[PDB]
Amino acid sequence: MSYSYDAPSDFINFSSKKRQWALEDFEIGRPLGKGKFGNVYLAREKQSKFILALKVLFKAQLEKAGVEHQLRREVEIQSHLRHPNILRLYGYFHDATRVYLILEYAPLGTVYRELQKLSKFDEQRTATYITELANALSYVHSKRVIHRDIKPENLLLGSAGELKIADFGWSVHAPSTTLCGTLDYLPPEMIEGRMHDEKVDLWSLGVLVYEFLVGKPPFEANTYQETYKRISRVEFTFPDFVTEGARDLISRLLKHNPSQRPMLREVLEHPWITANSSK
Amino acid sequence: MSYSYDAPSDFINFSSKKRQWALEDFEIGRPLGKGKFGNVYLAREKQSKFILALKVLFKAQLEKAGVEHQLRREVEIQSHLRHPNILRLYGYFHDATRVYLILEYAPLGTVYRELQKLSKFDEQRTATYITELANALSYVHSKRVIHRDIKPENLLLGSAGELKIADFGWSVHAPSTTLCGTLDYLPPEMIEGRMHDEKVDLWSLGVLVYEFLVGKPPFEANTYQETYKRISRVEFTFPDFVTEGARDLISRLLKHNPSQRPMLREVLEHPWITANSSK
Ligand SMILES: Nc1ncnc2c1ncn2[C@@H]1O[C@H](COP(=O)(O)OP(=O)(O)NP(=O)(O)O)[C@@H](O)[C@H]1O
Ligand SMILES: Nc1ncnc2c1ncn2[C@@H]1O[C@H](COP(=O)(O)OP(=O)(O)NP(=O)(O)O)[C@@H](O)[C@H]1O
Ligand SMILES: OC[C@H]1O[C@H](O[C@H]2O[C@H](CO)[C@@H](O)[C@H](O)[C@H]2O)[C@H](O)[C@@H](O)[C@@H]1O
Ligand SMILES: OC[C@H]1O[C@H](O[C@H]2O[C@H](CO)[C@@H](O)[C@H](O)[C@H]2O)[C@H](O)[C@@H](O)[C@@H]1O
Repeated sequence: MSYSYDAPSDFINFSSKKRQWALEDFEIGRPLGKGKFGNVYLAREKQSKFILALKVLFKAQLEKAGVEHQLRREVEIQSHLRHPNILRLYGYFHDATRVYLILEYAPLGTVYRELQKLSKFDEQRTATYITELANALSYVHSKRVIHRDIKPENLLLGSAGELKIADFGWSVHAPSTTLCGTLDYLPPEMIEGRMHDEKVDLWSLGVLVYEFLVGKPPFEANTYQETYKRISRVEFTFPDFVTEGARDLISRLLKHNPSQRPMLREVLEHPWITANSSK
Repeated sequence: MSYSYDAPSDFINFSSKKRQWALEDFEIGRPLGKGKFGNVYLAREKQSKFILALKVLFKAQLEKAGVEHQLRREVEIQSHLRHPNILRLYGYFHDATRVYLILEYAPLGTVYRELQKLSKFDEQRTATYITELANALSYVHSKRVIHRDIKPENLLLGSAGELKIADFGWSVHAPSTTLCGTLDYLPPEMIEGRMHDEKVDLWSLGVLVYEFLVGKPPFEANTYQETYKRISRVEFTFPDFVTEGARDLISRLLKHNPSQRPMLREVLEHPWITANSSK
């Protein structure tokens, strides 16, 4: 009847090798870009002469904004993703005042910029991009990666013109009051959709196919209320130059019923995709 | 067999009383606040000596940002809502360079500011706020108003300390590239939830009850990924000072299954609400 066990009852405080990277390992070249917290430069590892991109963030600016924990999580997540169509994060290091991300270098810029210059893409460039993105999305889902919308701004281009999913916009919607609002008031049914199964990403893929081929998203409007209504009622139309095969794929991806959207493997098998994709 | 009907076949171009407001109708007092596009002043209508708030926007800044159509829609929607717990928009007028909104004046500031000063609210202030918000939400749903999250920042306080839902943050997420990202890639199942039925707003109401009584939202975390997980798995706990009646209401509003959340009329009937609400 004794309750003095041979087991712990003490209070527990739950709040508790090789050559490392160094800044002197890299030659520095021209700046490749700049965000709110990051400064990206062309760089080269000295021993191997290997070209990469070095992103420099300042610890003072990260802590003053309260986004250091978010940056840490992004570095931990991205550095474990290895896929030819996901921008590789080789590693990181830090000194007194700065954090350094050692990144794969994407020489041909973003798809957003390329879409601005060409206005719209032809069926072969589009179908090849979709094959690469479908492959990347399959890898992302198998790793259960929590991610945001894949838009042209989030897509870099490799040396051979292949897609590279980038982690841009990580600081936006990150808990710091945040300017864009957080998720604190959103119910599960509005946030679980992505990650749970493929159907949300398949819809977003359909929007991206349309934007690639047309140059603008299918549901754009002048107000947030009208865009809301067009999406929910699936009110969109095709220009004349969109072919029947493209229409078939986009219309099946943009089904209101998520169960009616074709799986990622069905997208890679679509006759319009296989006919026009070089991948 | 003739197909020349007595009916129109011509191409149609679908792209086509009393005393009005004037700036001289108002005496101007001290500024009440300032946003990105708006400048709010204490004002008084001259004939009646009636105190109100006059919000001044500049047409050049609206058009340069491409949010004029969104402002127009907000003015059209808000000016048709008449509820004691929704900030009244009496009307509007414009001159050469400025747009003017004639608004109900809320003397006691925002609930966000009041929550900062008190750290947390007692059960009587909280239960009364919830009664007012439930009533406002019922009116909003009956009018099928497309709205965003009701947060303390979106809530003003009237002269008697009653809640006033304000239309703050309208320019954010409005199609202009927008800094916070638009809805163009979101599927219906992620956007229909609010407006369709009450269940999304009931969840958000539960979060608000918790934040009122505790001072912080129940699912806050240092990363967006962890907040995601806590919401979807409904991982939150109560401090010691939250009473059983409050726990019962919050836990029923924060059900993962939307059909298990009590209706707005059930919230107004909850024994904890009726015992502590003065409304
Ligand atoms: N690996 C890369 N190769 C080529 N260009 C890059 C690379 N990484 C970034 N850039 C460019 O540099 C810009 C800024 O990158 P980045 O700093 O990562 O943006 P961000 O993460 O969205 N915001 P922030 O982290 O605050 O700087 C990008 O928009 C690209 O134009
Ligand atoms: N009717 C009002 N009575 C009292 N204070 C008000 C009123 N309207 C606005 N304010 C205050 O003025 C601030 C700015 O209001 P407002 O300009 O409407 O913000 P906003 O709509 O979210 N952004 P913007 O429209 O670009 O200015 C608010 O945050 C309040 O503190
Ligand atoms: O023909 C237009 C396409 O040109 C590029 O792709 C070609 O060049 C690459 C580099 O040699 C090859 O890997 C690829 O197989 C070629 O098709 C571009 O990347 C594509 O977007 C264009 O559709
Ligand atoms: O007792 C605390 C409450 O004080 C305010 O409400 C009181 O004052 C109002 C103005 O006379 C009355 O309308 C109201 O009935 C009173 O309860 C305040 O508005 C509440 O938030 C406080 O809980």
